[PDB]
Amino acid sequence: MNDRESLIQALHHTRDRVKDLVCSLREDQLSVPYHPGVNPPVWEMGHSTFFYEVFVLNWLDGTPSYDPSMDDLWDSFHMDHEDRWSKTLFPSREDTLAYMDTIIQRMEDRIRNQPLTDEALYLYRYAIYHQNMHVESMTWCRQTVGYPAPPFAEPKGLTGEGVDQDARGDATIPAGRYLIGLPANRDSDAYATEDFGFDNEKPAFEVDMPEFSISRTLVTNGEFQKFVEEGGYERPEFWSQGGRKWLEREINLNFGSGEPPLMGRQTHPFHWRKRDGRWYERVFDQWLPLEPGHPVKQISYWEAEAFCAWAGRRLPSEYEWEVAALANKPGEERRRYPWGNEMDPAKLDMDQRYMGRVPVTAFPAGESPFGCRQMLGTVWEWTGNQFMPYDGFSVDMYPFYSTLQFATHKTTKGGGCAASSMLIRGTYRNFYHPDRCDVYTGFRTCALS
Ligand SMILES: [Fe+3]
Ligand code: NA
Repeated sequence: MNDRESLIQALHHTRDRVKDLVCSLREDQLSVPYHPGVNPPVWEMGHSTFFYEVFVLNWLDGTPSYDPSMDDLWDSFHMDHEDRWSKTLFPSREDTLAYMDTIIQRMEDRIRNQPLTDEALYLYRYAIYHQNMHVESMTWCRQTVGYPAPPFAEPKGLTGEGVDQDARGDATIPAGRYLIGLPANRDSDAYATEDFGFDNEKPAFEVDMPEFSISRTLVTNGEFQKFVEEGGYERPEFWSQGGRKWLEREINLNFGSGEPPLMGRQTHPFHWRKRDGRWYERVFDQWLPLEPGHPVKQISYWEAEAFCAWAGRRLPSEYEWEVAALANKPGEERRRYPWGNEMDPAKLDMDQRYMGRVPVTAFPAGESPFGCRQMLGTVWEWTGNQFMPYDGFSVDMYPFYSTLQFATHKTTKGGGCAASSMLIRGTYRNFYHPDRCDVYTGFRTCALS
């Protein structure tokens, strides 16, 4: 993203995604069932538009807000979760949509009629990417509450490709010194272009990495089935202290199913169910069959932890992951994507299309330098580190972005089927709480020592 055209086109694609997400719903559906990981769809439209007004329009020009009264109800730090479900505090779908279209145009007008300063470019890209972050959240809200799939989605998956080849195997990464992260904004003149990144990715550093071997494929449903069948969820030997506790919790196992509440402990991935001997998976409003060569998704950090124990494998660190995905070494050329530094949306399962139902050996054009496949895309891969600041951290213009979720969260890397590709990078770092089954998470195993 440098050209105004790319920005403007990205602005438009984003607005459509939000509009398609809210208007494809009926009035009786606009109020979503309460869940700690979902938000009301109209609020996400308003909140994601407010960001433009705050960190682009007012930031650079001093312009006032569309409606100053809502300046505290759109803010995420102030407006608490539970009181977001109000019907008297917030405007209607009709007005909120108009708000968006206005600010979108106001954004387009500035991008066109005001200098392309590196400052503007940076803020332009930040604000857009933020809305895409809420496009993902809105998409998994449907899965959580059990609503129909988004109109722009092909949840059935990649049909025909189904042909898991022999690419399955491990890749021994040679030991040596490798480069992890992005330059700091103050040290680069491409901070808005070729060195763009959030605070969590900066400042860069070098690491002397020991040799290791990571699976070129993700863990598939079939493999996880054996762990379940061998009694994994009932053999506490494989689970850790948090895992054991997670396992001993009572939950409505029928959430987002349309069926009455059924409270109990988890014995299989939350979204799995056995029907007359056949494993099935809830895909929004439809229970489809569980293809075996597809990757296991919507699992917890604990669930993966136990599998790695039962399988005699281990989880990678985020620095192993980045090495194995980009293979950037100090002094040599640098890549942002495993294939290179140019983004083709066709080399990865992203942008809310196949939504994870892809064979784990597919997308060979996105092969990592060490053979690793489907690194960037499909699901967010669990790592074994805790989200912590890189040594040298500097808060961003929006300082709550990463600071609010340190230590309590685990670093996940890669990209989600529900996440827009325009914001992904090998350096990118996401942060999810280990107890979560609602986000599009996955994992691959690394070899033991
Ligand atoms: Fe936000
Ligand atoms: Na991935």
